[PDB]
Amino acid sequence: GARASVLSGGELDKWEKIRLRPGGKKQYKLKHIVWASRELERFAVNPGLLETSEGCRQILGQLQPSLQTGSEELRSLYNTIAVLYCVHQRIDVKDTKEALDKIEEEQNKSKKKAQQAAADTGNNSQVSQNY
Ligand SMILES: *C(=O)CCCCCCCCCCCCC
Repeated sequence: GARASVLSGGELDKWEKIRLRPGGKKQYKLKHIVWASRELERFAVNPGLLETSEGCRQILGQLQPSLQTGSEELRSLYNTIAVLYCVHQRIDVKDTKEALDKIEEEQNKSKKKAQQAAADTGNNSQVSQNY
């Protein structure tokens, strides 16, 4: 509308600090911040979510289970949005690889913690014999 893209200069310095490839030297550019935001609108997702780190958390979650269904276009997004969330959490990644994994690995740890409380609910009755 009247203004596109949030991340200001002071913040951009961090966005342009993230690499694109694992063993490459390419970095991120505004072009990507927009190329992604312009996708959310079509992905039934509000572009005002990328403004906050929390907003992205909800986005990646939706595209997560779609990483398989969606086409190559859905893959390029996850790799991008992943770099953003890290920038907002004051987290510095090494590239589009360490970034995506840094988020994918975090979901694996939460999965166990989410299905661990069930134990406290279940009946805990131990028993041991002796001579
Ligand atoms: C006019 O109303 C267009 C509104 C454009 C949406 C703002 C872009 C979202 C902020 C930047 C996205 C960050 C992705 C790395």
